[PDB]
Parts: sequence; structure tokens; C-alpha cells
Amino acid sequence: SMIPDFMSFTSHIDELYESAKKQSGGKVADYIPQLAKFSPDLWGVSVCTVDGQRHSTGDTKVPFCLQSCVKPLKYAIAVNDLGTEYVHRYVGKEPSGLRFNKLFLNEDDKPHNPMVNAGAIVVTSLIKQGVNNAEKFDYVMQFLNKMAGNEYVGFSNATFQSERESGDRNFAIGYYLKEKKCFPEGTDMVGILDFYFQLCSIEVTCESASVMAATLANGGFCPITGERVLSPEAVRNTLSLMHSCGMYDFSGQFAFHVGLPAKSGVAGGILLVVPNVMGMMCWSPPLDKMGNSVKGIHFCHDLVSLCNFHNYD
Amino acid sequence: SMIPDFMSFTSHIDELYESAKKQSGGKVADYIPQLAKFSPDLWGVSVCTVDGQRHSTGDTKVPFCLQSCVKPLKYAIAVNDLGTEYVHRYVGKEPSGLRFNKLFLNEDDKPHNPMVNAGAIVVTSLIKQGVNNAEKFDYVMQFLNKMAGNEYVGFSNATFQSERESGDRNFAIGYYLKEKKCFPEGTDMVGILDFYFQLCSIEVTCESASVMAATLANGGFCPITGERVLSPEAVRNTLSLMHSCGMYDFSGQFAFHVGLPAKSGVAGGILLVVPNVMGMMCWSPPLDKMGNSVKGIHFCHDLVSLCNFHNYD
Amino acid sequence: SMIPDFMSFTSHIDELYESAKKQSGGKVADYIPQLAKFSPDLWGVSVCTVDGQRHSTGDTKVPFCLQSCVKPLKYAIAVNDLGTEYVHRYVGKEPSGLRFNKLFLNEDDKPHNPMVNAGAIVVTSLIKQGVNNAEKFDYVMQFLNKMAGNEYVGFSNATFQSERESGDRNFAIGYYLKEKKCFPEGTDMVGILDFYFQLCSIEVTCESASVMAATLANGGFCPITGERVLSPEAVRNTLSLMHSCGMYDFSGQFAFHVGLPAKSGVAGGILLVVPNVMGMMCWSPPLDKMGNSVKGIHFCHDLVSLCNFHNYD
Amino acid sequence: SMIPDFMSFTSHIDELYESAKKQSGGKVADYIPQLAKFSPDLWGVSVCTVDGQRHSTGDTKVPFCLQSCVKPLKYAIAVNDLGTEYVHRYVGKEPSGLRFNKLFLNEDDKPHNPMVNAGAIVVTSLIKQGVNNAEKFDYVMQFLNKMAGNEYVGFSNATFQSERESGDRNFAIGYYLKEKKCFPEGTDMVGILDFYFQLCSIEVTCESASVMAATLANGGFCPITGERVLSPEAVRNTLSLMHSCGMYDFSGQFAFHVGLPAKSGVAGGILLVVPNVMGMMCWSPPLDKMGNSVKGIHFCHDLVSLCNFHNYD
Ligand SMILES: N[C@@H](CCC(=O)O)C(=O)O
Ligand SMILES: N[C@@H](CCC(=O)O)C(=O)O
Ligand SMILES: N[C@@H](CCC(=O)O)C(=O)O
Ligand SMILES: N[C@@H](CCC(=O)O)C(=O)O
Repeated sequence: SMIPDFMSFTSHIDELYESAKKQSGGKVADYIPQLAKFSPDLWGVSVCTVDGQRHSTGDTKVPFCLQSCVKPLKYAIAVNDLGTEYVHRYVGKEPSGLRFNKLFLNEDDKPHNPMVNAGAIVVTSLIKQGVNNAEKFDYVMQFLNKMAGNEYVGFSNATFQSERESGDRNFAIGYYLKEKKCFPEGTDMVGILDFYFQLCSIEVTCESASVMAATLANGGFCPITGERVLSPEAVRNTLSLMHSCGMYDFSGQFAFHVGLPAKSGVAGGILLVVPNVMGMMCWSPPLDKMGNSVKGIHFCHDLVSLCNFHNYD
Repeated sequence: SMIPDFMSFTSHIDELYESAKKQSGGKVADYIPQLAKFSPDLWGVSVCTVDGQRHSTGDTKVPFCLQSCVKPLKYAIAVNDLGTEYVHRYVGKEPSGLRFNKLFLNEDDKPHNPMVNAGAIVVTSLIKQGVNNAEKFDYVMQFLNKMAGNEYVGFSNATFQSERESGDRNFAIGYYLKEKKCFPEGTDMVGILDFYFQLCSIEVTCESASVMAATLANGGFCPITGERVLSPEAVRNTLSLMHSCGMYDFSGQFAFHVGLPAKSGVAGGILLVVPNVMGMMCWSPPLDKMGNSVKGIHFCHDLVSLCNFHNYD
Repeated sequence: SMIPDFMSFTSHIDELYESAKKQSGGKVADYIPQLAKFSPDLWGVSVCTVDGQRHSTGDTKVPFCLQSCVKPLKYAIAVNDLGTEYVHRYVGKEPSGLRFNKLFLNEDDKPHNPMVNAGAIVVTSLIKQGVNNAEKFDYVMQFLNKMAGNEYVGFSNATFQSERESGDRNFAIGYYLKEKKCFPEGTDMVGILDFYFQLCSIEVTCESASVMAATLANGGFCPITGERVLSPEAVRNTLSLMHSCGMYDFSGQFAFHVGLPAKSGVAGGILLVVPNVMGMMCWSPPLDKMGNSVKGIHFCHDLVSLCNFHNYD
Repeated sequence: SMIPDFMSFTSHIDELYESAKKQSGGKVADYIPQLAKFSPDLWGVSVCTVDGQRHSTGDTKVPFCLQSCVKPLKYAIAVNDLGTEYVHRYVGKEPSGLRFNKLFLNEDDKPHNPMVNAGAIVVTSLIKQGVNNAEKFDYVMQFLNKMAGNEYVGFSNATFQSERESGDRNFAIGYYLKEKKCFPEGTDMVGILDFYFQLCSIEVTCESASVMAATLANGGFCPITGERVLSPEAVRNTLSLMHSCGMYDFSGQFAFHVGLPAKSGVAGGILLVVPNVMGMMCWSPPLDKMGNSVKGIHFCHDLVSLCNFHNYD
């Protein structure tokens, strides 16, 4: 309980929100129309404590796609159902670019970590094996519903259709992983890519996503339902990798100055977790060179400076 | 206070110690005679809580050189005296090998981080500039005395002499850094290398070093004297980088499975920090492929599994 | 005329052939059944001078697929029809792995050179644009007939079918090239890959292929028909790149010790050219670590030592 | 004899010279004062056929330092005296940057080739081992006198002094090579660097250097004295490597468009060899991004287009 008075803290959240609001730099992702449509002025921040206490400011009810923010979530599901040992038989745990800038695989022919595309694609192939794609999708949707305590969790068909149609790089990754036998025996690679595109197209709001983050911050228990959603093992692994691989090539500077587990997405979202304290979702479409939401990054740095939430504070 | 009963915990430390004792693999460093002399069976573990409570098992009073274990300590001193902004004007904060396996510098012509040789050499050039080497050395020795609450802090002249005489790679690094103007204006590169070799040759015991670690775990206050030795800023930065760059190329697997800030050295030492709980020093000469003490690594994994000290537990 | 007496030279060719015959190391390619079927003892060498004089020894009438040996040939066709400037607008001319080990593209997002798969795939997309694949294939077949002075030029449907079905890496390359807009406007990437697989599946004999090589050695004029098949520009460019990029990662050692333009293939063939003297085709299924025919490599080194054919002799 | 009439050819050389004279781009090297002093308008071209016929235009009698142009010459001396096998026991033959951009050594801990600094430094350590530096220097000076048929061969003490004083990168290379045991047993690395700096400081004129090149073009026999200076083996190896590694990172484009063995230097010189025809030395201080003389590069491209001297023409 580093927050003696929730109300006062709420008052500081609004100030930080207001401050980040002035930051207008960045560029809204436009590789597909569904992302290009978004207004650069959309900006929201939702908070959900381990207590179940809530607070939102800004555009917190406008749905947007998780995109890469879904990576830690599906990695968590895989570990929850299969265990650490099995999952990392197919994907690495290294946060570095070691000496593999852009390579789809490391020297052991394994994706570097679950937080980059090649790794997410492999993780996607491990979940609920043996059933059709429709059944796999429903399975993950239910899982996300629990993580979000039944709050907003939708799907963007337009994003899915455009993502699949212009995802040449992801298809290149898929064929290379097939080349190196990176998938479990009997995997339909193309079918796995569709499932991958679908997962990136799942929609949330800052409010529902903040609850998902709060669940990770609460050892795997949903703060607003009390249900155990993920195993302690799944949560710990997910946080470790979000800490070191969740903010693209900015992970290093982020880990040093912010020191919190987080995961960004091209839609402008930033899933932030403050272990044993709260979960958060910051969202603002304009992205910086690294691909991280400009307002989100600013807010995160300010939040840690003010409240001393850094893991090593 | 994750340790309700110190005595019971002490009892578990002995069991873990005993367990790691069976691990006999590894190779004692032998690039110089001063390291080759050490018996592979030397094994000690000292603990010093934020309280000031102590406990040792094994060879905890046999002096050994800090070697790379001194890197976070001198980085801490630099930040303490110069501030974060200035220090990182000369050295990076990236834990990755990004795409620089073995390179002495990153694309910006800066050492990757304070935890690799090139970075340590640059950091060494920033401390107490303007005075002779003898004065710089005395300054750091006093600083280490405070960190250790006046316990054992010596110096190995034989190691220093051999380190300097066979350190061709460090001299190559020194001339390259000079090439790229990596040092502050007016630096005597060769003189900086001597100071660097001297720092690596400083001796400690598991007992004194554990107190140094406890000081880092206690926000910069020495647990057995109550004195403020390092600024909060220095401690936080040091821990962040020990977490991501302190265990050579094993940092990734270490961060994932152990989740604690640590720094190893070729003498077989492992400076371990459990934020707000305790500081530790594990020592055993036999090193694994990565250059980390075999017994130390084993002990660290066991300690986290048993006591749930992982940052994200 | 470095060959005063053709008959005596013919006698030396048989000795070299006999010598290489003792070299039995290597492994027959087996990624597909059509290559795995081949006997490791098949060994033939055909020679065709700029004069039109012929000579064969060994298994010179057993058809085998050109595979990568077709790369310089189709590159020659492209330049012949489009000119140097246009072709290299899509592919590089660098023989080095510069700092791109295995990368499909260089820093300018262009395949390194026409002699590696990504480059061959792009070159394939430039030939006879606007017509259907069947028409493109017939066009190249006619071109090869001329180069071979109407001698054996067939097609292996089984190889084509297997190559396409197991070519995951080539499909990964195709999608990446599409990602980076490497193909001319309006290219059907998948359709280009089929054409690429078909070209690799074209069959020849040592005898017909030697004539193709002789055509390159004769400034673009077929030695046995007198017809101008390729422009002087096409021949010069092709030879330059065969010299520096035609023997996989062995190109460097090959260029130094043999000094002749050549191109190997996984079927065990080695298209060798001795400028203004003769063309040759060596064939033996067993390949070395680099992917080059063991007997072929041995024969090439011996040929240069004995007859002093090295470009700088 | 691709030059039926020397006089007419001489007339074309003047036209090409005049044409390149208009090219004024580039920057005179200025890392040391001795290079910075040179006027950007100095431009000369000397030719010396295998016959012994001469021709000069422009500033052909102004002395300038060989710098890197000396690399192939000292490599030739080493092979001449020690043989191919021994020399390449210490240095590679690969022209590529393979996957070693800037690295001082390849995966086998050997310099990539004799044409880059690390390789030149190692080659320098193999010549006339066992005698003092003064004796080694005199030995090479005599060798160069023979190669130049006793024409201008001097020494720049000022360049030597400045080269050694600011050569931090070369000293870094020297200590790294020592680290990896790259030198023959008992080598005084620092003493080798001085010898290396001295060799780079040897002076020539376009006229004397053209004779050195003519000697390489004439199988190792000096065109104006008839004496055998280098073994056939030494000449062939030197030309092979000049062809693939003599023009810095431009070697690839140079090999493709010019197709001649050449070696550039930071003083603006370009040692050009036309096998069995002539030797040439082009000189003009202004260098391009790659470090090659702008006028020299232009002249070389024009020379090949006009006279069809390309190895594969
Ligand atoms: N759908 C995008 C997401 C990118 C991102 O969120 O960073 C991809 O697969 O690359
Ligand atoms: N003196 C050694 C220390 C190595 C280590 O502790 O890892 C060096 O400078 O490389
Ligand atoms: N069809 C093979 C040919 C390989 C070779 O000839 O080297 C490929 O496309 O990789
Ligand atoms: N003395 C310079 C010569 C550079 C050059 O000629 O390219 C060096 O050793 O780097």
C-alpha cells in the first residue's frame, strides 16, 4: 500500500494526464486504414488497483485494438496452460538484440522472446492445439474476459482483414519459422498466422485493459471478481519479459528510467503494471520513432518521478 | 520484512549453501597466476540485512579480488558525485548486445553500459578528475570502506601487476576509446588503465562485500553504521544496470529465473542484492562458460525458488 | 590460343579427370528425393572451346538440373534484354557478405547480387514482364537452346514439384521482397516463385552445358553455330559476378586459387568459364560443406595449376 | 599487345586526363597536417608499359606518400620471401566484409586480408624477422628501388611522426592482434607498428610508382631493367587481392565496372595494373566518401570504357 489515500493519488493522475496532453508530437500509424483513421488527439488513462478501486480520465471508453499489447497476454495464457519449461522449448527469454538486429531467429533457431513478432507467432501456435481456429479464438476471448473482469473485449474485423492482407513481413516470418521447424509437429502455419492476425485485432478500452493489467499486478487474481485467472508462474514470467522486451528498442531506456513492466502497441496503447499496486492502460495514437505512444511514454516517466514507483526506488 | 524470523532464514541459508557445495563443475580462471592459485573448493556465503543482522557460512574470511564486481560500485560513485545526466553523456544504459557482439562501442561511439570493460574504463576516467592516480585510488578506497562499514577492504599488488602486464584486450579498448574521443577532455588514457587495473585488484571477503551489497539494498545507507554513503539516484541506477547487465551473457536467463540485481567477477564472486531486504556475497573460484561462479549461480537460483525473492514474485 | 595442340590438352583433361575421380568425400544433396536419388560416383567433364572443338570424359550424357547454375544464365538474359542500368536498379553487384550474413537484403533493401537466391528471385521478376508464366518459360528455354547450340536442354517436373513444395525459405524470401517493394510494379510474387522453381528445374548434360559456358567464354557468340546470343555487356557483367559470387561462401578461396568465373549448383554441377579459351561443365553429385561439388572443386584447382589458366597467371 | 600504336594511346591518355581534371569534388585527407597541406588541384597520371615505354601528364614529379598503396607491395615481398602457404597462415584471403564490418579479425582470429590495416600490420611482422627495424626498413627500400627500376623512392619523416602520434586506431589493432596471438612467436608489437608507420610514409612520384605497377603487370620483371624482382606466385596473389580488396568498400563496384587490379591510398594515389599491358599511377589528393581519389576513380572508369581493358572484355 504505497497509496495511503486513493483520492489524492487520483488527483495526481489527472495532473500527469493534463501534462502529457500538451505533448503533441508523433505520428499515428498508417500502414493500414483502420489505424490511420484515428485522431491524434485521443488520449485516455485508466487505473485499476489491486484493491479494485478505479479511476479514468480522457478518452477511456473508445475501443482500440490491442495489437502488440496482446503478446504478453497470450504468452501468459500459454505458460498458464503448458508451464514455463514447455513454452520456452519453442521461444527464448533473451531481451537483447544480442547480435540479431532484425533477425527472425537466434543462433539456436528460436525466436528471441515472446515480445517480438516471430516469438508471438510461435506462442500462438502452442495455444489450445488440436482444435479449429474458431475454437482457439473463443478460448482466448473467454480468457481475456476473465482477465478484464468481464469488461469490454471486442473484435475488429476490418483490422483483421487489412492486417492479413498487408502483413507480408509476418508471412515471411511464418515461412522462415516453418523452414527451421519452429512450430510443434503438425502445425498449419498459414492457419496460425490468421489466428495471430485475429489476436492483434481484439479490441479493448482503457478501462477494460487497465483491469487486465491490474490482474497481472495482482498475482494473477482479477481485482474486481477475485477469481484466479493466471498461475503465479505465468504472471511472474510475463512481467519479467515485459520489463525487458515490452517497449521495442526503447526497452532499455524505459527499464532504466521507468523500471516498470509494460507493453506497447502500434494503436498507441501502453499496458503498464505496478506490481502489487495497480494496473494501467494509457492510450494515444501518435507514436514516436520507436513505435511507442508519445503521450504514453511522457506519462510513464512523470508517473515514476512523482510517485516513486520504479522497481528499485 | 519478508523475513519474519532471521534465525530460521539463517538455517535455510546453510541448507542452500550445503546443496550448492555438491556442485563441483566449472574452471578456476587462469589467465593470470594470481587467479589460477585458488582452490576450486573454496566456497562461502555472507548475508547482511537492511537491519544489520549478519550470517556467514563457509570460507567467508578469505580475501579475493573484486575484479568485475567493482564495476557497479565505481559506477555508483561516479553517479553519486556527478549525477545521472553527466555520467551517461559518456556511457550507455543498454543491456542488450543489440547488434554489437563484442564491439567496444555502440553506433553512437559510446560504450554500451557501465557493466562491460569499455564502459568501466570510461567510468573510471570520470571519477575525481584533475588529481593524481594515487589520490584517486585513495578516494575510492575510502568510499568502499564506508560502503563496507569499515570491514575488510584490501589490495592485491600481484594481481594488479599481472592484470596490467597481460591485459592486451583492455589496452586495445583504451586506444579505441581514445580514437573516438570517448574520454573527458585532457584524459591520460594509459594512466586511466592503471587506475582501472588497480580497482579490479581491490580485495574483499564475503563478509565485507556482503555489507557493501547491503548498503545498495538499503537505499544507499550502510546497515551497520547508519551513514548515507550513496545518493538514492546512484543506488537506483546501479541496481537497474546490475539487473540487466551484471551477469555477462547470462544476464537474460538470470533476470528471468532469479530476478535480482547482481554482478559477477572472474575471481568467482557474485555481489547479490535483494532490495530492501539484504545484501549478499557468494564466492567460489570455479567459473562456468559464461564466466559466472558455478556454485554461486546454483545458490542464487535455489535462494529465489525457496524464499520467493524474485522481483516479480 | 593458350592451347597450341587440342589433342594433347585433351590428354591432360583425362588425367585431371582421373585424378579427381579418387576424391570420394562429400554428401549428395538430399533435401528433396529427386536430388537424393543420384549416385555419388557419377562424374563427368565436358569441354567446348571458343573454336567449337569438343571433348568429354565420364558421365557426360546423364541429365541433371542446373539449379543455381541457372542464376548467371538468367541474369545474362535480363541484362541482354534490359541493360545493366535497369537490372541493377533492383539488384546489387556486391560479392561480399559485407555485414549481411544470411540477410535477404542489403541496407538499401536490395538483394546483394544476382548469385544468391533473393537476387535470383528478383532477376526472375524482370524477364519478359507482362506475359503469362508459360510464355516466360518458353522464352528462356529458347534462349538456353541458343546458348547451347541446340544441344540437350530439358525439364524436370518432379524436381519442380518438390522444390516448390519444400521451398519454405524461398517463400520467406519472396514475402520479404514484397514487403520492401523489391519487385517491379504489378508483380505477382507467388507466380514469380513458380517461375523461379521451374528455372532451377531445367535439365542439361555436361555436354550441352559446356557449350553454354563456351558461349560466355566467346563474348556471347555460340561456338558451334556462330550466332550472337548475348550482348557483350551481358557477358562481361555475368562473368564479373560469377568470379566474385558464383561459388557460395567459397568464392573468396576459389577466386584466389583458381581465378576463373564459375557457378556451382546443388545438383553437383560447376559451370566453368576460361575467357577467350573455352567453356566447361564439371558434374559430380557429392557436395562439400560449402555446397560445391567435391570432385569439381578438386578438378578446378588442378586444371589451373597445370595449365596456368588463372586470370592473373 | 592491345596497344598497336603507343603514340595514339598516349594521345587518348591525355584526353582522359583532361576529362578527369574537370572533376573537382572530394576532400583532401586532413587527419594529419602532412596530408592536409596538399593542394586539391594536384593531378597526375604516369604510364609504364610491359615494354618499358613511358608517358606522363600533369603533376607526375611531385612526391607523395604511398600510404595504403604500400600494402600490396609489402604483401608481395612477404610471399616472395616466405611463400603463399606460410603468409596465409597469419592472414586471410577473403575480400568480403563477410559479416565482419569493422572488425579487426575474422572468426578464425585472423585479419580478413592483406589489404586492410590489421592485415597489413600482420604482414609487416612477417618480413625479415630477427633483424632490427632499421635493417628491415632498408631491406624493403631496396626492394622498392628494384620494383621502380631505381626511380624516385623517398621517405617522409614528418608523416611518419604524425602517423604514429595520432594512430590510436592502429595501436588498438596492434594490442588486439597481440591478445589473439596473431603475430609470429617473439614479435615486438610496438616495434612492428613503427615499421608499419614508416612503410606508409615512403614517398614516390607518379612516374616511379607507375614503374612499380608495371613490374606487377609484367609477371614480376621490372620493365626498365629486365630484372626479376618478385616471384610469379607473389605477383599472382597480389593481383588477385588487389582486384577484390584494393579499393576499400568500393572494391565491389570497382571490380564490376573497371575490372582491374588496383590499390588506393589516403594521399590520393591509385596504383593501377593492366596485366601484361602496363602499370599506372594516378594521383589527386581529393578523396571521396570511400577514401578513393575522385579524379582517379573517374579516370579509371573512363580508361576501361574507352580502351576495353576490363578483365572480362
Ligand atoms: N499487427 C502488427 C502489430 C505491430 C505492433 O503492435 O507493434 C504486426 O504484427 O506487426
Ligand atoms: N580484470 C579482468 C576482469 C574480468 C571479469 O571480472 O569479468 C578484465 O578487465 O577483463
Ligand atoms: N533450388 C535450390 C537451389 C540451391 C543451389 O543450387 O544452391 C534453392 O532455390 O535454394
Ligand atoms: N596511415 C593510414 C593510411 C590510410 C589509407 O591509406 O587508407 C592508416 O594506417 O590508416
